Formats: sequence, C-alpha cells, structure tokens
Amino acid sequence: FKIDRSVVEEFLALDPDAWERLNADYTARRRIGEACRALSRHAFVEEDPSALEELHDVLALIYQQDFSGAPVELLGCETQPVLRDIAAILEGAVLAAELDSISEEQISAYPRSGKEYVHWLKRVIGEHPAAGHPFYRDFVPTRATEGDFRFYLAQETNLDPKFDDILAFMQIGAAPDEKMEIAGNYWDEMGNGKPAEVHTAMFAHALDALDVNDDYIRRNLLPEAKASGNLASCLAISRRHYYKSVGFFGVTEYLVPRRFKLVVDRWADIGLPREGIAYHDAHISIDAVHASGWFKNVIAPAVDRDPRVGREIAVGALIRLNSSQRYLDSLLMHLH
Amino acid sequence: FKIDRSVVEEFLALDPDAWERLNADYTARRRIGEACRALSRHAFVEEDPSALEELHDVLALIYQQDFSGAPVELLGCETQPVLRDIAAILEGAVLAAELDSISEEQISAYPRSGKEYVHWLKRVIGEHPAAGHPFYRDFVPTRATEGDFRFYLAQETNLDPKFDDILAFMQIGAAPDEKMEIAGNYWDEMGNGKPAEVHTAMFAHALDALDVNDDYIRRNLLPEAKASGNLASCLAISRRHYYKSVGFFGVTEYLVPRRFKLVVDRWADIGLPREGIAYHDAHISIDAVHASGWFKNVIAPAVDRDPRVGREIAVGALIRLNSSQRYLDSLLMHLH
Ligand SMILES: [Fe+3]
Ligand SMILES: [Fe+3]
Ligand SMILES: [Fe+3]
Ligand SMILES: [Fe+3]
Repeated sequence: FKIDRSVVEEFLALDPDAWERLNADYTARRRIGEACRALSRHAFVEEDPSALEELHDVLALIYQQDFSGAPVELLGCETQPVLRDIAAILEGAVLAAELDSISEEQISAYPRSGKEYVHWLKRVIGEHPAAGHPFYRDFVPTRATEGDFRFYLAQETNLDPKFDDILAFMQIGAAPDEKMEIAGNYWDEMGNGKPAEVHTAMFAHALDALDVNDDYIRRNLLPEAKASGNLASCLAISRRHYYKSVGFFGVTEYLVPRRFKLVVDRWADIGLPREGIAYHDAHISIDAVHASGWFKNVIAPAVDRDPRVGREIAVGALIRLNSSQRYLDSLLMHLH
Repeated sequence: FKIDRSVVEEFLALDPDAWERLNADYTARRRIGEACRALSRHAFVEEDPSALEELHDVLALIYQQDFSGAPVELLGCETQPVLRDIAAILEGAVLAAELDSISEEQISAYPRSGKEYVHWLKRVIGEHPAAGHPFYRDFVPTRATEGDFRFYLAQETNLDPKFDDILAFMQIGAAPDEKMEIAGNYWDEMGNGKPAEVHTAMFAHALDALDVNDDYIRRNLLPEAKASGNLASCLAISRRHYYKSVGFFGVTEYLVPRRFKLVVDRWADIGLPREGIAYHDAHISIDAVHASGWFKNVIAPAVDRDPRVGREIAVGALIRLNSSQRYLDSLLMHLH
C-alpha cells in the first residue's frame, strides 16, 4: 500500500461511519503508517524530489484541516486517529532532516540570561545568509518585474495569510508575560478590531493587484515554499514545539522590515499600484515593533524563566533561517 | 489490559525513544484502544460511577497536555498518535451520551435566518431549567457560606481559568465577522493589554480569597465538574466541533450576568472581602456585552451564511445546558 495526496483526499471524502470503521481497524491503520514511513524514506533518505513534494502535499492537506473552518458535510467525521498518525510520521521526518543541518555548537553557545540571549540570537541571525539574501538584496531592487512579483507572492501564501492563527495556536498555555505579548501581536493581526486593518485582508489585496489567483498558486507553488508553510504549521500546533516556534516566528518578524522595504521601493519604481502594497508598506513599521516586543517580551522572559529553552529557541530560529534559505535560493533559481 | 489515569501518567513519563517505540507498535496501540472502548462501555452502558470518573480523569489529563505549556523534559516526546486515539474514543463516548439526551425536534425547529435564530435560541435557553437553576436562584441568596463558596469555586476551576485559550482555539479558521467578534472577546480576556485586568488573573484572586488551593480542588472536584470542563475542551480543540462550541460558549456568556449578580450580592451580605470578587463583579457587565456580541456577531452571521449550522449550534447549546444542570444538581446535592 502506498500513500500520497489523492489517497488522503479519498479519506477526507469518507462519511462518518466509514471513518469510525477505519478508526476501529488497527490493521488498516498499521498499513497507513508503514506507507508513511516508506514515503518518508524516499523523501529524505533517497531524497527523491517527487516523493518529497508528495510528502509535503500530504502534510499541507492535513494542516488545511487543522487551520480551516470545517465544512458542514465533515462535522461528523472523526479524522484525528488517522490524520494525526500520518502527520506525526511525516513531521518527524521533516524535522529530523532540519536538525541534521543544525550542529550542537550552534545551539549550545548561548548566554543563559534573557537580555544577553537576545544579543546573541541577533548576532546568530545576522551571520546566516538568509538574513541578507540576494533575492531581496540584489534581484528585487534591480530586476523584479510584475511577473516576478506575482510568482513571488504566490510562494508567500504559505505563511502570511495564517499568521493570526499561528499566533493563536502558539499562545496556548504560554506563561503570562509571553502570552500578553503574543496576544497583543494577534490583536494587531486582527486590525485592532477594525476589519479594514486585518492583516490577512490587506495581504489578499496584494494578491488581487497581481492576479495571484488559486490556479496560479496551485500551478506555481514551489516545493520549498510548501515545506516552509508546513514547518510553520507543524511548530505552531504542538505545545511541545512552542519554544522552537518562538525562535521560528521571532526570526520571521525580525527580517520583515528590511525585506519589505526593498519590495515596496521596487514596487513603486516599476509603477505598480501602491494600494496593492498597503500590507507590505504597513508591516515595515509594524514588524519593527513586533520584532522588538518579541525579543524583549517573549524570548528574554522565556530564557530567564528556564535557560534550557534557549537551545529550543535557537533550533527554531535556525529551522526558519535554513528553510528560508532553501526557499529563496529555489525562488531566485526559477526567476532567472 | 486496562486503562486508567495512572496508566496514562506512566505514558507521560516515557522518554522520547520509548514514545517512538510505542508509536511504531500498532499491536500495543490496538490494545490501548480496545482498553478505551471497554472503559467507555463501563462508563456509559453500565454507567458504573467509578468508571465514568476514571474516563473523565483520563480525558482531563490529556486535555491538560493540549492546553498547558509543555515542560522542558517533554519537548521531544511525540504523544499525538496515542493520546489522540485515546481522546477520540473516550470523547466519542462522552458526546454520544450527550446526544442521547437531545431529540431531533429540539434542534430542527429553528428559523433559518440569523436574527430570527437568535430569538429562538434565547427562548430555547430560557425554557431549560439550568437557565434559572435553584443553586443560584435559591441556595446562594439565602444560605451560601464561605465554605459553600469555597467548594463552589473549586468546581469552577474547570472552565473560567481557560476561557482565553478556549476562545483562541475556537477562532481558528473562523469566517471573518465571527473571527472579529471572537478576537475582541479574547482581547478582553487578556485585560485589553493590561496584566491587572487579565480575567484568569482576577479569577485566581477569588480562589486566593477563599483558599481554593490545589489540594482542596483535587480532593473536592465533582465528577460532573470534570465532565463539564472536558466537554468545553473537547468542543474547542477540534475544528469540526466549532459550531457546537459556538452554541456551548454562547450559552455560557448569556447566563453569567444573572448568575454572578446573585453570587456577588451574597458574597457582600456575608461580609467576604469584596476585592475577592472583582472577577465576578466585573463579568456582570462584561458578559452582558460578550453575550450580545456573540449572538449578533457569531451566531447570527453563521446561520445566515449556512442555516444548516443552526442545528449544530443548538446541539452545542443543549450540551452546555444539560451538563450544567447535572453539575449544578450534583453541587446542590453535596452542599445540602
Ligand atoms: Fe502582520
Ligand atoms: Fe507581525
Ligand atoms: Fe471573562
Ligand atoms: Fe466573557
């Protein structure tokens, strides 16, 4: 038995009683799981490109269930026993591959107090090539066209359109000072109560301005863009990945202002309609404040409360930097 | 093989490799699951009281993992394949028992438009005895002492201390108008950014004023109080339970002001320190506004977008009313 996206699409078409029958059959469930381990070996041991993309298509389908409002026809379907087993196996493989690129020395050299840890992490981030990647630093200001921006935006639907729920997942069970800061960030994502300022709505207008429609996305989303979006989902939805998540989305806010300023300046230079980039324009100043509060009010208190979590936050940071590097190199490659 | 709380506590003590070994063994996992079906039969077919309380002790332990910040020693432990199978089986049994008390006529008679649906639901709520239960209506104003309030508050640690995360889970994937209202409710739960006004912090002070400490809670929490708290967890954490959740927490906000006004007035009459009930005092006016916005901005738009969800919201409402009735009758019974 083999597992792929269409197989999981078929599961998701089952009726509630068919789901109850599948859930009761630990023989069909063992087979599903062994099929997942086989797909994982192909993707990461053999590094078969089509298997890796199939694995991320499967994860993306599952996370779509975790993050999306359920449709009426599905409300009775108990999908957790099977879909969580699939996710745990493929996730476990995605994350072991990320950690194979991370050395013990990178994540153990840190000062064991909050304010000091922040200086260290910013230096560590600044040393990584993704922090000044040529896609933003060289390609965008000198070459990017409408069609380049359209292709680029298609890749970015993996992350920005779900920041609000990533934050809502992350703050579950968080210590009070960390929860307060994440809460305020979430409330900003929701326009501080004003629908016209909701960040995902403003991001949808950028997609509108360039016709980044659902066919274009599905046809053009790169495998590294899928992995990026799946990594963010994976880390946000498990409580045990919280500290990795703190590092991952901490790096995310920190890099936005430099990246978006290069994007908006070129967008104007090539005459594109400026209300199209209200999202990126706004985030230049918003995420300067988000990044500052994230370091000072999430990362520093976590390290001060238990310095052992500094290692988890560093891992999460490096997972974001490495995956962003692979995604940006792949993007720049396709754009040349 | 039998399953109970201590068995699941032992799972949660396993190291990451022991978890990986358990997850790979679909024979041990089939046994765990059959042990869950057996516990479920005892709890709900035989209605053995100790089995029902054991089932809710197991669920409460699992939800504690879902809602609580993970400890450092546990960050590497892949608990989802087993704990989600346990939860799906015991949850499925808890919810079938709730639905056995709900007739098709109760949840199908509703008008298929939003504003009309709200009037109907309020009438349906007002017809249920939990909406004017003698614990609040008769016992509290005439008899409640310090020790009664202490016992009562111990039961209420099942729900109020996690409203913020219940709301954060619920709004995942919600349609925009519904998400905005849930978001604003969450931001109120977080003191609108002011730590002294965070609702769970103010609720902790009420517990402090009466010495509702962790031993007292563990020794005194009633089985119906556990079921109440597990029902709220169950509905909030699955996307497919969203509309039931909307009905369940809609009833919750709606009933708070009448209930809390009876509590605070007696609290003052018996001379208890009034800063102890800052939480309940505040919520008399806050949840009047929360309930109004929940009907107008969550329930009415959901029904107008797809009237089929009116049946789910009604189920969730009746699940809250029925479970509250059983919990309040059990409480009043123990207090006499
Ligand atoms: Fe944003
Ligand atoms: Fe931000
Ligand atoms: Fe509240
Ligand atoms: Fe409220």
